[PDB]
Amino acid sequence: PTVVGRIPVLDVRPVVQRGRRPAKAVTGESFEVSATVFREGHDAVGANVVLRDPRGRPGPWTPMRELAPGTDRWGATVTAGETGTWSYTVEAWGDPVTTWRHHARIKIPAGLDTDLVLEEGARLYERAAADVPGREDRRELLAAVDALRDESRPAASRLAAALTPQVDAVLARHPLRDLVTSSDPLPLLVERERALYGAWYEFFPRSEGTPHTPHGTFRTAARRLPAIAAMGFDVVYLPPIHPIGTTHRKGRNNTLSATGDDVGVPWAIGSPEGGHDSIHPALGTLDDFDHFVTEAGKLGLEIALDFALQCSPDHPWVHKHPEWFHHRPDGTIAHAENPPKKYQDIYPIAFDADPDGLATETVRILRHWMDHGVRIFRVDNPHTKPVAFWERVIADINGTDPDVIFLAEAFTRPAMMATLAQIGFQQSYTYFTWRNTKQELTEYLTELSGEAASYMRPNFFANTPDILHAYLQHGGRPAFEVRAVLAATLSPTWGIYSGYELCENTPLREGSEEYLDSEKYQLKPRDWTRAAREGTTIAPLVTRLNTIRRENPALRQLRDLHFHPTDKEEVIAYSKRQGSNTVLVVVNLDPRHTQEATVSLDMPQLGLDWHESVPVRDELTGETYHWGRANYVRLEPGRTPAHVCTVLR
Amino acid sequence: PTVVGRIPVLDVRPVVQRGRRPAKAVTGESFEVSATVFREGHDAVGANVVLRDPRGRPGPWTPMRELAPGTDRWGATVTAGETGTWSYTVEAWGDPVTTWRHHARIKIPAGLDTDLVLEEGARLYERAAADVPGREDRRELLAAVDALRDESRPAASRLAAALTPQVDAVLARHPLRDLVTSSDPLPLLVERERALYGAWYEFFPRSEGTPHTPHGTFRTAARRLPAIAAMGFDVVYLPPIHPIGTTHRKGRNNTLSATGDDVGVPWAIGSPEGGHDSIHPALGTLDDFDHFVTEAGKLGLEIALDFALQCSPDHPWVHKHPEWFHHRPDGTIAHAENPPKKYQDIYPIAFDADPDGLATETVRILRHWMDHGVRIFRVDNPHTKPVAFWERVIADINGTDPDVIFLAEAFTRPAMMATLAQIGFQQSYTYFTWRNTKQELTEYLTELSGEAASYMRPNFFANTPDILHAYLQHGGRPAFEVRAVLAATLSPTWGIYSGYELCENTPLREGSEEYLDSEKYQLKPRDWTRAAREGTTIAPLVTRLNTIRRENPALRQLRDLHFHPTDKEEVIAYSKRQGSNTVLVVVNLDPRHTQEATVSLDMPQLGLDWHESVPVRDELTGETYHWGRANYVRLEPGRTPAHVCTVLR
Ligand SMILES: OC[C@H]1O[C@@H]2O[C@H]3[C@H](O)[C@@H](O)[C@@H](O[C@H]4[C@H](O)[C@@H](O)[C@@H](O[C@H]5[C@H](O)[C@@H](O)[C@@H](O[C@H]6[C@H](O)[C@@H](O)[C@@H](O[C@H]7[C@H](O)[C@@H](O)[C@@H](O[C@H]8[C@H](O)[C@@H](O)[C@@H](O[C@H]1[C@H](O)[C@H]2O)O[C@@H]8CO)O[C@@H]7CO)O[C@@H]6CO)O[C@@H]5CO)O[C@@H]4CO)O[C@@H]3CO
Ligand SMILES: OC[C@H]1O[C@@H]2O[C@H]3[C@H](O)[C@@H](O)[C@@H](O[C@H]4[C@H](O)[C@@H](O)[C@@H](O[C@H]5[C@H](O)[C@@H](O)[C@@H](O[C@H]6[C@H](O)[C@@H](O)[C@@H](O[C@H]7[C@H](O)[C@@H](O)[C@@H](O[C@H]8[C@H](O)[C@@H](O)[C@@H](O[C@H]1[C@H](O)[C@H]2O)O[C@@H]8CO)O[C@@H]7CO)O[C@@H]6CO)O[C@@H]5CO)O[C@@H]4CO)O[C@@H]3CO
Ligand SMILES: OC[C@H]1O[C@H](O[C@H]2[C@H](O)[C@@H](O)[C@@H](O)O[C@@H]2CO)[C@H](O)[C@@H](O)[C@@H]1O
Ligand SMILES: OC[C@H]1O[C@H](O[C@H]2[C@H](O)[C@@H](O)[C@@H](O)O[C@@H]2CO)[C@H](O)[C@@H](O)[C@@H]1O
Repeated sequence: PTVVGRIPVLDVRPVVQRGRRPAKAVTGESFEVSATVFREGHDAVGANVVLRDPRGRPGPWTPMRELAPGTDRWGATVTAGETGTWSYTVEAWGDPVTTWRHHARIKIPAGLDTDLVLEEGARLYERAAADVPGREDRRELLAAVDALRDESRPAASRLAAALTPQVDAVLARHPLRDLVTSSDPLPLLVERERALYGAWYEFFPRSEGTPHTPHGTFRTAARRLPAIAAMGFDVVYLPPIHPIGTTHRKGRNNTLSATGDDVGVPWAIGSPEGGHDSIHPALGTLDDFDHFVTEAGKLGLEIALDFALQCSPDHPWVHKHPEWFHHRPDGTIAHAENPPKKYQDIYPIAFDADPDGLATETVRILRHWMDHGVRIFRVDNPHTKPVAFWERVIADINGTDPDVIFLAEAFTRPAMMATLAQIGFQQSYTYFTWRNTKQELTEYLTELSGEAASYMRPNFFANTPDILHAYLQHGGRPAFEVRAVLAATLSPTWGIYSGYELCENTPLREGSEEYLDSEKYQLKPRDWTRAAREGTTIAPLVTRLNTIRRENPALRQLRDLHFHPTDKEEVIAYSKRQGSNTVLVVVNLDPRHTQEATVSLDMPQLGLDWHESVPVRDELTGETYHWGRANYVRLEPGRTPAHVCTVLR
Repeated sequence: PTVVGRIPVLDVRPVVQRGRRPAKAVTGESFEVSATVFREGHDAVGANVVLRDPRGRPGPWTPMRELAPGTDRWGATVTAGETGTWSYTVEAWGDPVTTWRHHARIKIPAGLDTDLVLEEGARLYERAAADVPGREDRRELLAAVDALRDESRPAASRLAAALTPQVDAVLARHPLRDLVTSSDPLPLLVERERALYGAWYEFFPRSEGTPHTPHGTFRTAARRLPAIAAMGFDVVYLPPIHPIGTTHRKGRNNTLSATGDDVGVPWAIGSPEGGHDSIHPALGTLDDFDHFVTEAGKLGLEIALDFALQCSPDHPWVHKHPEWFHHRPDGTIAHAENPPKKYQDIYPIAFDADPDGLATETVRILRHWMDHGVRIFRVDNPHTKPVAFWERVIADINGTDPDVIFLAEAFTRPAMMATLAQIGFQQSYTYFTWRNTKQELTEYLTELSGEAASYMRPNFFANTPDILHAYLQHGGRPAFEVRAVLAATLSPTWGIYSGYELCENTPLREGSEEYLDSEKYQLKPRDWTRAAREGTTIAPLVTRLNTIRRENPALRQLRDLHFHPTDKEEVIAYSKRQGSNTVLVVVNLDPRHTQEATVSLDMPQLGLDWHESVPVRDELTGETYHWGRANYVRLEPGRTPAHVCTVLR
C-alpha cells in the first residue's frame, strides 16, 4: 500500500504536532483548511473539505479553490459548530468536466474533431447527471446532453448549450469527481465562545474595603462588580484568594521584611489557616465567595481564579508533603526565582518525587473551585512547572468538564509559549505589551492571526500588575487610550488591570516595568467616584470599546485581519471582517504629537473595487465619512486616539 | 500517556511526509539532525542524537549543541554507514552539572552558602562518577569530589578542582543526564554512493556508425566508451534502445511525416519487431548489448537505460492490451502531449483499467534489463504517469534490488517534483538549465542544498537533447565552459549530452531551446578525431573537472555549500567542505566580457580567523595564490571561466 493516493492530497493544514494534538476553534468560528492537491498529466483537479462533527456527521459541500495560480495549494473556509472533537478530511479528485470544457473551447472554433469532442462531453454530462439527486437539476443536465448530441445543430451552438449559467450552477453544486482520494483525518477541538472572545478585568478584592475595615472582603468587593459590568467586561480575574504566608512575607514596594500591618503578596499562598482550597480569613468565608460569584453571574460576569502551584513556607504542604519540594543537603528549600527577580516569600514545587500525588491534588483543588462556579483558571507562571504536567492536568479536567478554560501566563520564550498552548491551554498571555511601534504591532499580529491561530488564543492585557510599559509611563492618558484601542480591536480577547482606567503610570523607578507602591504588596484604595465625576478616568472609552466589540462580529474573531499601508510611521491602519461586518481602524501611535497621514486602503481586501467609495462611521464619535482608495486622516492625542470605523451596509 | 515527555523534544528534523516516508542519505554522507529541546524552569538541558543501523545497533555518542542562543533549536551532524533502512532518535535531558557550575561560579566568589553549594556539587559529581565505566576517569571525578568536600580549603580552591580540563573531558564523554526523554524514531533510507555522486554522459548509439553503415550498432558504439571513460564519466545514459514505430513517425527537425530513410524518435517505442523488452534490430541483438554493457563495466562505466512508459501506435500492447490506453468514442487513441509540445508519434498509457497488469509488466521489463546489468534507469517524463504507480514500482524493485537507482525526468511544478523524489526516486532532474544569473544560482542552490536535500538528489545536466539554453546559444564556447564548471562543482551529480563538448549551440530558431537538426530525429555523426586535434572541444576541461571531483571529497557531497559575497554581479563565489577538504570556486558568469572583482571570503565559514591568509591552488591551471578576507580576481572569457581552488594543508 502506497503513502500517496490516486490523486495526491498532501500536507493538509492546519496541523499541530504532526496530528498528535488537535487544531483549535470555538463555536461559530471560521478558518481555512488547506492542502497541496495536484495530479499526473495535464488534466484539471478539484478538491473539497469534509468536516466531521463529534458523532461523525459530515458537514456541507465545501469546495476548495487554488489559492494562487500554479501553486497547487488549495483552500476553503470551514465553520465550527457545537463544542467537542471534530475531524477534517480533504478530498481530491480529477475534474474531467473542467478539462473537457477547456479543450472544447479551443477545438470547436478550430473545427477539430467537433463530433467526437461533443460526444465526449455528452458522456461526461451523463455520468454527472446520474449522481445528481435533484430531479430538476438532472433534467437540466440531460437537456444539455441532448443538445450536445444534436448533430442537426452547429458545433458552436451545441457547445454553448453545455456552458449555460444554469448548467454551471448544477455542476458547481454536484461536480463529476473522478478518482476521489482523501487525506487521513486531522483532529479539531471546538471549544466555547469565551475561549476566543471575552473582555477581562483584574482587581484585588482586598483593596475594596471601607474606612472601618480597609482590608476588603468578598462582600465589600462585590460592590465593584456593577461598575465592571457597566464597562462591558465579561470576566473578572482575581489574584489568589487564599491565606498568605507570614514567613519571609514581603513588605511594601517589594521590600524583604514585612512590618506589623503589611498584608503581603497573594501569590505567597498558604498558612496554618489553609492552603489552595481555603479563603483568606480577611476576605471572609466560602459562603461569602459563593455570594460574590452569584452576584457576578447576575451581571454577566464569570470569575477566573488565579492558580499558582507554589507555596509560602507556611503552607501545610511543606510538612504534609515534603517530597513535593526539593531540599538541599541541610534540609532547606531554595526560594523560587525568575532572575534577576527573587521570590523570597515562596517555595517552588518539585514534580519528580511524587508526580501522581501532585496531579491528583491539583485536579482536586481545581474541582473544588469548579464546584463553586469558577470555570476559568488563570494559571500563574506555567512554564516553571513541567509541560507534561499541564498536559495531564488539563486533559483530566476537560475530560469531565470541557467548558473549563485555562489561560497560560507564560512570559517566556516562543517554544515553550507555543508548546503550552498546543498541549491544551485555551488561552495565552502574549508579547503584546512589548509591541508598541507599527512594525512591532504589524509583525506580531501577522504572526498571531496566521498559523499560530490554530493552537493559540491570545489574551491582550494592556497592563498587568507586573507590567507597566515605558510607553504608558512616558505617554500619559493618550497612551492608555491608544493601547486600549489596539488591544480591544486587534484581539478578540483583551484585558486591563484595575488602575489602567485612571492612567496609573508611575514606575518603581526609571527603566522599570513595576508600579510604584504596587498593589501586590499593599492595599490600594481608589476614589472611583471622584475619577468619574472629575473625568480623569478612561472608563467611558473602555465601555465604548466593549460595546463596539459586542455589536460587531468582526472584532469577536482573530484570523481575519489585514494591515493597510499609510505614509506615516506613527499611523497604523487595519481591517477585520466577519460575514458582511467590516471594521476599519486607524490609530495614531504617537501619544505626544498630532499626526496627519494618508491611508491607502487595499480595496479588494475589503471586497470593494478600487474606484469605489464606501461610507463609514467612526464608532468612537458617531461621525460619518466617505472613504476609498486614499484617505486623509488627522489624529490629535488627547482628543482622538484613533478612528474605529464600521463600514455601512 | 502524554504527547510531550518529561523533557520536551519536539519537531525532529529531517522529516518527510510527517514520518511516513524516509529521509535520504548515501553511504558516508553527513547531515544535520535537529530538534526543539528545552525544559521548564531555568536549568540547562542537553541533547544527543541516537542513530540506529538496520540491525538496530546504536551509533556513537553524538552530543547536540544549541544552534543559536535562546532559540531552543539543537543540532548535531551524523554520518550514514552501510546501505539499508536506519532510524534516528533525539534524546533530551536535564544537564544538572552545567546548571550547578553556573551558580557555583557566582555564589562562591560571593561567599553565599559556600559549604552547601560545594556539597551539592560533590553529590552531583558522585552520581556522575557512578555511571563512568573507566576506572581512571572514575578516580579523577572522585578526586574532584574529595576536593569539593575538603572544608579545610578555601572555597575558590575547592571549586577550581571541579572545573579542571581533565574533569571537563570526562563529563563531556559521559555526562550526568537527568530525566532522559526521547522522540519517536524517524526513518532514514541509506542508498549507495552513486545515488548522490556521479558524472553522467548521454549519447545515441545509432549516431556512432560507419561510412558503409551509418546507423550505429552496439558493437560500433562500444568504441565511444573509452573516450567517455577518459573524460572521467561514471554513467552512460542511453536513449531508448528498442524498436521504433513507423506509424506517424517523425522526420528530421520534428517534421510530421518521415521520408523513406528517416530513423525516427527512439521514444516512439515499439513495432512488430518488439517492444520495451526488445532491441532495435539496427543496433543488433541482446548479445551485442551484453557486449556493450560488459565493455562499459571494464572501463568503470555503468549503463543507465531510458524507461519511457509509452508506446508507438505499432507497439504490440496497442492490440494485446487495449485497456492500457484511453480510447475516444470512435476507438482512436489521442497522441501524447505536453502543450504546446505534441507527440503525434506516441500514445500515452491509461492506468485505471488495469493498474495491476501495468505494474506487473513494468517491473518485469525493469527486471529483464536488470538481469543484463542495467542497475540505473532514467525514467522519461514520470509526472505524466500516476505518482502512486512510481511509488509502487520503485518499492517493488528496491524490495529485491535496493541498489537500483531511478532518475526522474520531471521538468514540471515543484509539488510534483518534490513528491516524486519523496515517494522513492533516488535522483531528480532540476531547474538548473534555467538558473544562469548569480541571484538565480545562489537562491536555487541554497534551496537544493537545504531542506530539500533530505529527499531529493539533483542531477545537473548542463544540456539535454531537449534543452539548449539561450545562455549557451548567445555565449559560445566560454558559456559552455562556465556551465560545465558550475554543474560539476555545485552538484555531486552532473551530466552533459554528447555535443556539449563541441559547443553545439545552434537552435532550431530564435527563442527555442531545441537544437537545429536534432539528434532525436536523425543520425548525427561527429568528427571526434578532428575536434580533438583542432582543439575545438572542451573535453580537456570536462576531463579535468571530473578528476578534481574524484580527488576532492567536498565535491562529492551536496549539503555543505556556502556562498561568499563579491562586489560584481557577474562574479559568483562559493565553497564546499568535507572533512579537511575545502574547495573554493569563483566563476565569471559573463561569457563575453572580462570581469574583475573583489571576493570577500567568510573566513569563519572556512573555519579560519578573519585576519588569516590561506594558500590555495587553482586546480584548472596549477597556479598557486595566497588568499584571505579580500581577494582580487580577474577572469577573461575564453582564457579563464573560473578559479576552482583547493585550500592547501
Ligand atoms: O503565460 C504566463 C507567464 O507568461 C510570461 O512568461 C514568459 C516568460 O516571461 C519568458 O521569460 C519565458 O519564460 C521562460 C523562463 O525565463 C525560463 O527560465 C524557463 O522557466 C523555467 C523556470 O525558470 C523554472 O523555475 C521552472 O518554473 C517553475 C516555477 O519555478 C514554479 O514556481 C512553477 O511555476 C508556477 C508559478 O510559480 C506560478 O506563479 C504560476 O505561474 C504564473 C506566473 O507566476 C504568472 O506571473 C504568469 O506567468 C507569466 C510570466 O510572469 C510572463 O513573463 O502565469 C502563471 C499563471 O498560472 O504557475 C507556474 C506553473 O505553470 O512551475 C514552473 C514550471 O512549471 O520551469 C520553467 C521551465 O521548465 O522557461 C520559460 C519558457 O521556456 O516564456 C514565458 C512564456 O512562454
Ligand atoms: O543578551 C544580551 C542582550 O543585552 C541587551 O538587552 C537589553 C535590550 O536591548 C533592552 O531593550 C532591554 O530589553 C527588554 C526589551 O527591549 C523589552 O521590549 C522586553 O523584551 C521582551 C521582548 O520584546 C519579547 O519579544 C519577549 O522576548 C522574547 C523574544 O521575542 C524571543 O524572540 C526570544 O528571544 C531570544 C532571542 O530571539 C535570541 O536571539 C536570543 O537573544 C539574544 C539576542 O539575540 C542577542 O543579541 C543578545 O541581545 C543583547 C541586546 O543587544 C542588548 O540590548 O542577547 C539575547 C540573549 O542571548 O535569546 C533570546 C532568549 O532570551 O525570547 C524572548 C523571551 O525571553 O520578552 C521580552 C521581555 O519579557 O524586555 C527586555 C528586558 O529588559 O534590556 C536588555 C537587557 O536585559
Ligand atoms: O509571593 C510571590 C511573588 O509574587 C509576585 O510575582 C508574581 C506575579 O504577580 C505573577 O503574576 C507572575 O509574574 O509570577 C509571580 C509569582 O506568582 C511578586 O512580584 C513578587 O515580588 C512576590 O515575591
Ligand atoms: O517521438 C516521441 C517524442 O519524444 C520526444 O520528447 C521526449 C523527450 O526527448 C524527453 O526528454 C521527455 O521530455 O519526453 C518526451 C517524450 O518521451 C521528442 O522530442 C518529441 O518531439 C517526440 O514527438
